[PDB]
Amino acid sequence: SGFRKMAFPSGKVEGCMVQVTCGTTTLNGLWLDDVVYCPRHVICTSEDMLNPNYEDLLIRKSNHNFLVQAGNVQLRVIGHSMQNCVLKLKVDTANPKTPKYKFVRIQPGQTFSVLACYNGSPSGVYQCAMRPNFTIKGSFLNGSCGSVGFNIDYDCVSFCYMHHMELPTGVHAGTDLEGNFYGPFVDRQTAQAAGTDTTITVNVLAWLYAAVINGDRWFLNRFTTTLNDFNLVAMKYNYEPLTQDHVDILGPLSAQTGIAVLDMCASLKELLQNGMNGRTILGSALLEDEFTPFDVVRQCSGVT
Amino acid sequence: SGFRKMAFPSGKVEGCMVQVTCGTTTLNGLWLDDVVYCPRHVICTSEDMLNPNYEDLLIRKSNHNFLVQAGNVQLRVIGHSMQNCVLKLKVDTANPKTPKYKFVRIQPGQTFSVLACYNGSPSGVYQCAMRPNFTIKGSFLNGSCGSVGFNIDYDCVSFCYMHHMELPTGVHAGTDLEGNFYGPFVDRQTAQAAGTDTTITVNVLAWLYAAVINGDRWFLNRFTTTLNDFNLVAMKYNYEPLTQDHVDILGPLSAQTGIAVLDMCASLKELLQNGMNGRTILGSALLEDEFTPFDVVRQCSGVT
Ligand SMILES: COc1ccc(Br)cc1[C@@H](N)C(=O)Nc1cnccc1C
Ligand SMILES: COc1ccc(Br)cc1[C@@H](N)C(=O)Nc1cnccc1C
Repeated sequence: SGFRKMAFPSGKVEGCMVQVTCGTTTLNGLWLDDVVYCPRHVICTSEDMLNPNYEDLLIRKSNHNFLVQAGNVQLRVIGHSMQNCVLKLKVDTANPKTPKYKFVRIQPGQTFSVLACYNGSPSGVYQCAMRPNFTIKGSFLNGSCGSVGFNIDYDCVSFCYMHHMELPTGVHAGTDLEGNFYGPFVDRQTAQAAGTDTTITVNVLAWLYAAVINGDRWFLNRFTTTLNDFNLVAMKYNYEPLTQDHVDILGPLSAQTGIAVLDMCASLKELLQNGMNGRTILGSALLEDEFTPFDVVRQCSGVT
Repeated sequence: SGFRKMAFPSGKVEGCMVQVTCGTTTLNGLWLDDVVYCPRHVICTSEDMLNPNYEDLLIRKSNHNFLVQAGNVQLRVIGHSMQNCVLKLKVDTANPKTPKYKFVRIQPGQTFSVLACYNGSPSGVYQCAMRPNFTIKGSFLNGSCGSVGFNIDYDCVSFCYMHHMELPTGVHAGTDLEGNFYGPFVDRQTAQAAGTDTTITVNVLAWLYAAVINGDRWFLNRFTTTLNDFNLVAMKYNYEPLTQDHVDILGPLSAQTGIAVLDMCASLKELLQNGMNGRTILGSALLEDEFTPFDVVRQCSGVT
């Protein structure tokens, strides 16, 4: 009973968080095995951020300039390199708390948990989605850079995001753990505006299935539709076009509830056209799009 | 930038979760020092739950009947006792992962994080509030009993909740860590309906302050009100009456934003009377009440 925006337990990730300082800049790092990963802008001054030449700024830095502290103990830096927009600091000690891990580059629409940190210390955990415009709507303040996003498959942590910056619009941009930005963003204090933030249709449908499972059924109607007809409506409302791949991914939820995917689409179509009329669905007055079909099945089945 | 429903990092609590089995019933336990705490209904069969005599059911149980497993290792039970609606299983090994902890009985309106578990394994973490009717709107399935709610003050974990049951209404009831239920609920499969779920006014105001801090200011108006006038409106909308204590707790947010508490009340009064007119506040289309004034300051200041 009940449906919440649930994050993965963060313990495995808390054991990897460190503080990295270079000059007067302090941010978070991720310590996995004998490498600490962090945003390369740790080498910048606030003056440098307008147009930094990272290769040139990095020439003036040695191993002893990167101060890495895991809790209250100092790690010895024996190597450093830049990979895309991240620095990799080789330390002389493997993190004894290193979980089983992978680095993944997620697709827009996929969700993940963020462990927001400041000065190497965890402050909170929340659930996110990579928006279709490759931004994330996070909760980050100055000093949160280097905080990571991840998913957990039983004992394996798949790191998918590292926080780098906030756009002047209040949304967030960052990289995968290879240092490649999601979207067109660059690690520079320049005019960067995000594209259209479209709604993740397959996630809204998954959340409608979660609502039916939990007893919120008022929006179910007597109608059906086709993918092409639904997509005419999805386009008008800045919703992602629904494909056969999305329908197939919703198959298990359709089977569990007995509500055909296209009938759920017709319910969604009427909700777009008429709104909620002051009603709520799973305690929300808007259509939620940050639960994937996998998230709904996981939460509705009790996977640990 | 940004404002999210953020939970505390769960690592310190994950290290305390164990599985407790008695007969054919398995649920979660909390292992702190050499004691495992769990709901007393672990001694019941599904037949017993209609009207259980816990003292009588417990007479037929010995230490060796409580199977406690921490991950994959078995804990040896050397004593058991019932305190209100919880069992305390004395084990021969202190949990090496026991954090600094306290047991607190929270007030309605206060928020906390829940680490939902099944079979002693964490599945997710989310943020809750103790409703004014003493229920929590959680996300729990069969096997989640014994999952706990907590707050963290730097290194100290204050456990405030242990999950015991779901009401036929889909909301949740449980106890503090002394085994006393929040509200009038009893651990019996009987007709238990929750009282009026009123809105936590002081939390809605705190969240309006969080919105102004983050740039969502459309709802600010040219009006002010008085506590008595505001409370006439709060009563009509099933909002908690606002007291001078609530105004005082909002003092730091009022000071940070320069918006007097009673002016924010007048903004809230117009939002109640007119609705949002299809607009959103911090990505919500309803007035959020599960952030306390302490939560807003913590999130808006970056406390770790
Ligand atoms: C002004 O700081 C930057 C400018 C450009 C870049 Br690349 C990076 C920063 C960085 N020092 C920072 O702290 N970023 C950030 C991210 N999320 C939330 C808040 C803030 C401010
Ligand atoms: C039917 O189970 C009970 C009846 C009464 C009581 Br006291 C306790 C239970 C318990 N066996 C249970 O699993 N509870 C529960 C809690 N949250 C979500 C889901 C469920 C079912």
